[PDB]
Amino acid sequence: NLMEQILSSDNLNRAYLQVVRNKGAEGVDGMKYTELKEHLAKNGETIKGQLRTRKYKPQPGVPTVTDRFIQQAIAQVLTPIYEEQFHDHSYGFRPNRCAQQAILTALNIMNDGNDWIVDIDLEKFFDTVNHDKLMTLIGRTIKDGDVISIVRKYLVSGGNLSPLLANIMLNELDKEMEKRGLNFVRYADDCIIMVGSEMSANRVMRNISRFIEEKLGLKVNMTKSKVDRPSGLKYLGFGFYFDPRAHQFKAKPHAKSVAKFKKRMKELTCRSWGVSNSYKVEKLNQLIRGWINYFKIGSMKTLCKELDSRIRYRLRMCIWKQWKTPQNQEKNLVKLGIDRNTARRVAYTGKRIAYVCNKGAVNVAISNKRLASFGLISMLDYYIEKC
RNA sequence: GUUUGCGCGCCAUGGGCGCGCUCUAACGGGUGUAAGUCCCGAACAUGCCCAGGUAGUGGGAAAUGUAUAGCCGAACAGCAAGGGUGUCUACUGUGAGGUGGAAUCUGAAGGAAGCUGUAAGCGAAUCUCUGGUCCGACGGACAGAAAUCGCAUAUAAGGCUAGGCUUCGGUGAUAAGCUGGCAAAGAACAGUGAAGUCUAAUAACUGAAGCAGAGUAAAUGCGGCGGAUAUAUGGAGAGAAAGAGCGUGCACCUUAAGCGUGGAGGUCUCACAGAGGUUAGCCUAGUAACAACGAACUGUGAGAAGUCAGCCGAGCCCAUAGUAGUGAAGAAGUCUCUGUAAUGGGGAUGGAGCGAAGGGGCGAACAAUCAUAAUGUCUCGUAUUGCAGAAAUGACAACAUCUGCCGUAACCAAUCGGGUAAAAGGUGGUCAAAUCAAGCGAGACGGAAAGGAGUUGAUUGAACCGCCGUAUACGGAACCGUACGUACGGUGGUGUGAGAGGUCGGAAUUUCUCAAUUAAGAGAAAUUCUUCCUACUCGAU
Ligand SMILES: [Mg+2]
Ligand SMILES: [Mg+2]
Ligand SMILES: [Mg+2]
Ligand SMILES: [Mg+2]
Ligand SMILES: [Mg+2]
Ligand SMILES: [Mg+2]
Ligand SMILES: [Mg+2]
Ligand SMILES: [Mg+2]
Ligand SMILES: [Mg+2]
Ligand SMILES: [Mg+2]
Ligand SMILES: [Mg+2]
Ligand SMILES: [Mg+2]
Ligand SMILES: [Mg+2]
Ligand SMILES: [N+]
Repeated sequence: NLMEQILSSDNLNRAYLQVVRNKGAEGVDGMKYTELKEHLAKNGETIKGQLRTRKYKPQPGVPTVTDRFIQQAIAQVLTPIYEEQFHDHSYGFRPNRCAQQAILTALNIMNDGNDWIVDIDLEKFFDTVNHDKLMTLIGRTIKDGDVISIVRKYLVSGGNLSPLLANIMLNELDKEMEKRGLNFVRYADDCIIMVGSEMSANRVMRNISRFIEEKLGLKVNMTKSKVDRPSGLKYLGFGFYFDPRAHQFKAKPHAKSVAKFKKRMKELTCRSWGVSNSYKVEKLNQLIRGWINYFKIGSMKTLCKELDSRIRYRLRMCIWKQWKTPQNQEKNLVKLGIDRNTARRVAYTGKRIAYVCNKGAVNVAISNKRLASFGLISMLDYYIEKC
């Protein structure tokens, strides 16, 4: 009787609105989402009748758009009550639960202080999930067989049902962990399992690997699942370092994240690019606001300030490259506020001279007040304003 | 749309080939028939070293200058004919315009074959060895192409820039080159420096190799192989060898800003003749051109400024023009040798031709895009088959599970020797199934319709980045350039920059009309896009 809760007008138009805010790729059908609106406006009774009578035949590298609308409706009807069923320490794919408070909870329980962290990974998770056991757990939760029927025929056949199915299969494991009394966090697929003793770390490793391999039907790789120290194993782009005050085990962005940050930065502000530097300033601003809104809790202030110095040196180097003509280089430099002959010698020197750019009168030619007049915000200020 | 950039002609102050004299190693001597060629000698000044934080004397090792006849002139200065101004001004014309000046800018990398004077540099047949460099196209180095070989090469080789760290911390001089954190190349300065050769002398006083990174790219790097090498490339050895200036000759050969001349096509001005409307009187423009508003259009005649940028483009068309030119020192054409990738070059006949400039058109071709007898399957039966739920009873109290301990160590933290399934230990019986069983299915079996594995039309190809070869020049030998330097022949890449004016064409949309003024339908003025045009204004080469 729950497909009779599915096929209700507010649920359908909310699912439709969510799919058109997704703006997903069309793919094999190649069918555009406003025409998805038109096609559902002409096929609503047909699709709803097929849902009632279970003769729907959905078909997939990119899913079909009407199938995406059906996914969104199924997820919208299935997340409530399940959220009460799901473990409260599982922070994936729900409203009001993200990875940042997952790392915050992890910080709380390493303030409790479990030593060796078991990074449990499950390679090819959708391959290891059995359809029958997942449907069995769904049938144990919801008794009406029509939704079980459509989810089953869909599973034999981004996606908005894969979060719920992953959360179901992981949440049974989370309930078993709470049955053990063990402490652990997981976002979506990656599990950090926290234990204070290396012998107990290997014991919990063996227990969990055997429990995953037989009862759940899933498989855990022996590559990622090493019982290692927190400084050597990362969780969602975050590394953990030791505050040398004994009470905290503090967080930082893992160096691969900052490597990606630096790489995208340097590939965005190449001074051989032909685009105006206001556009590059705005793109830089987009990346920094996203990067703070993700990595707020983990500290890299001693690293991000060196990166700030790199930011302003790179901007001054880019502006010097974009001026590109020695005569107007001299003219713009003397407009900047330096004397004529120093501008002359610097302008004839201006070919190459990366060394004069990183330190010299070139670095004084564009300063912090001038780049604040340009309008780009610093990383440190976006820290001190952020909660 | 980047000062110049077109055709034809003349002229070397350019080069070559013959001739003539004369000069040549500081100054001097030898040597030998013969020295410009081979040998020998002095002084001063500089570099380098004795300073040992210094620096004036005082001395020494290589090297260099004074010091070949002579060359060539800096990214050096001064001059400078010319060229520009969208800057002022005097004159001249009815007018398009012309001319002369003041204020400047330029006077360049391709002919005032610009002038004068410098710094630095150079500076002698040929042979041999060697270092360095450059080249053997372009194309991230494929394809294509006449156009080396093998690897490597972008989340980035390899070259650099500044630090951390492992190990060692008097000999020099010379001097092509290499690098100074990257498009490429050059100058200057700085720091190093290959092959060798020469030298390894004298008494003092007042930092280099290797390992990991962090940076740093408009891409090449490394190793052969062939070749080139007069910025007279760095040197080493043979070599009684040739170099330099000046004059001069040729039926010798060339030059983009010099000199003379030629300008189509298209734009503008003016006076005549025909239309036009203004009220026999006026005007015939303004808008960059196109379109449009418009009376504002057209054949004449008189002029004026004026060209000249490969990009798909053979050839035909217009006009200067079959003219300027060129051609009897000898044209077109024919015949016979010959080269290249292609363009080309001789020779013999032959006895009059041959034959320009810029701008628009049309346009073949080339290129791109677009047109041109199984499986299988839907529907019932038929019993299996995939996972869950309490478990009479049977077997076993042995399996799941959370908690990191030993000592030793002067106090363990292998922080010292064990052990990571080290110990002490909590919690929960653990299961094979009599038994039955929602829901979703998934397969498997028959009966049930059939079916089965070359060519041409059209549209676009705006503009650019180059590269190679012969010829011809310059900055700066190579390299990098000078519009790809330019001409001709070869050859790959990128693909439609802004603003403004149009075309407001086509569609959506604001407003109207139509389909009944009803569709998310169609159309008309115009908003956006799109299509197309425009150097008109900017930007790019
Ligand atoms: Mg070449
Ligand atoms: Mg080359
Ligand atoms: Mg190349
Ligand atoms: Mg490397
Ligand atoms: Mg020499
Ligand atoms: Mg004239
Ligand atoms: Mg073209
Ligand atoms: Mg063309
Ligand atoms: Mg030169
Ligand atoms: Mg070259
Ligand atoms: Mg070149
Ligand atoms: Mg070039
Ligand atoms: Mg160019
Ligand atoms: N030009």
